[PDB]
Amino acid sequence: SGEYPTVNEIPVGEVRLYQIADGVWSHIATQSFDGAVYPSNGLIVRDGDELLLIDTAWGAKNTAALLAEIEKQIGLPVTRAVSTHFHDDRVGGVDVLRAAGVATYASPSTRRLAEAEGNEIPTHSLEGLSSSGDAVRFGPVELFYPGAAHSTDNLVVYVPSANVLYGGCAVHELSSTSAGNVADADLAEWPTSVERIQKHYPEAEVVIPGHGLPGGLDLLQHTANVVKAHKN
Ligand SMILES: C[C@@H](c1cccc2c(-c3ccc(CS(C)(=O)=O)c(F)c3)c(C(=O)O)[nH]c12)N1C(=O)CN(CCCN)C1=O
Ligand SMILES: [Zn+2]
Ligand SMILES: [Zn+2]
Repeated sequence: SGEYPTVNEIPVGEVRLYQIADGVWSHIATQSFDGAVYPSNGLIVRDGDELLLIDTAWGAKNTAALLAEIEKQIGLPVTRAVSTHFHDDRVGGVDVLRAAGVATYASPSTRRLAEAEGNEIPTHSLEGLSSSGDAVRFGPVELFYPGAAHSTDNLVVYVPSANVLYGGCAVHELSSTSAGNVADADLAEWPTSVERIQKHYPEAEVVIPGHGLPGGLDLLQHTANVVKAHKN
């Protein structure tokens, strides 16, 4: 009924949308992994009379549900999708998208890592993102590669019309107590990568983590803080 929806409020398989700003929504879904249930976020950005999708809903059935929810709540076609790193909460559902007419994109790094992991693989490569600090435009967003953090390939997304920073899994929510799933992380580089985000997007008004509640710019410093203590 208006609050950001939380892990225990979303059955696995259902998707909710949350209006962030004019023409910007997050999508929230839940999934099981190793016997525990987790929420995860993605983004939807209006692109004229079409939509740009950032990240899948963590699985094929969740991603089908996402498309249905978009049709119900927004009613514009999803034409392109970007996955912000190679893990299943970002690419699981790409095959659903591709069969629903969506053109799927990721960096070449993400595509290689996805392929090697046995995850679904976006069709199109995003060049121009291979060095930290790189940025490219993609419809109504800027894509930015901050350096290695939660993964070596993680991208962040900025919506300049709304000053919305989608951090993906490089950014954690304020309630977080550790750095989440660090299996593929670079804990030592992560603070430097977060500092690059802070320097590049100082006017961000909303910051959306890969998992959990949006907030403001404090999510960046909080992330640095939890990562440094996890490394230690
Ligand atoms: C799909 C993804 C994954 C699986 C399960 C959980 C997560 C998490 C995760 C965990 C805890 C918290 C709470 S907290 C910040 O307070 O700790 C959180 F907010 C996110 C995050 C996240 O942190 O992004 N991701 C998760 N995932 C990986 O990330 C690595 N991996 C193994 C495969 C190796 N290639 C895998 O399955
Ligand atoms: Zn991940
Ligand atoms: Zn994640």
